Amino acid sequence: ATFEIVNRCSYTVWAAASKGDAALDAGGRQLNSGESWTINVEPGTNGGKIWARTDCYFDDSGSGICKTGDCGGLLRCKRFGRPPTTLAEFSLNQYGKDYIDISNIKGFNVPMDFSPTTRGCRGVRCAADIVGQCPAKLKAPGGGCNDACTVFQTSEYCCTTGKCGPTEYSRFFKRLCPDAFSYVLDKPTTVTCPGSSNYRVTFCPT
Repeated sequence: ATFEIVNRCSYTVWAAASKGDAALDAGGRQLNSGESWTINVEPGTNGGKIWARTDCYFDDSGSGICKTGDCGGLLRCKRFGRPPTTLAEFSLNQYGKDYIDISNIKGFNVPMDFSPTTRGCRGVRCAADIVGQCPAKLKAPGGGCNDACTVFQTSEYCCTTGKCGPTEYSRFFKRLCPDAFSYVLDKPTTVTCPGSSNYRVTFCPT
């Protein structure tokens, strides 16, 4: 499947794509304002994520630091990024279907649209100003709005026992972005697309 990743933000982002134990494609790249990066993702990929990282510094070996979404100090991510990170999540070719969603379970850093570029399903978006509205205790100094699990490390926020409910903090994410997952057991906002669809992830879509 092909994913086009577009930075419509006014600032540079460093896109990342990983399935947790491996890069997808090159695994990350700098995207200046307006730049588009097309990647290929192996059919059958399960548990892929795309995200943006902000305020990164990398040397010539691709080693450095980002203020949001840092994946162990690498330009080319192999692992998932440190919250807060708005996440585009997908599982491809799962019994003939693709499943996509946007999640705020690991917080929010950059607004995002995640849309098929082929026919037969609709996209999802979280484009509200979550950072500006972020509750004080969730605000990350680096930029971004952390989820409550990351900040407080309770069973309730992290849904560790597999039983948990919505919280004041999850409801904030949900009020601003109803189409994104706000906590682990949120009612699914997963969209089902045809197997082998193609997609575009747009940072700062509006």
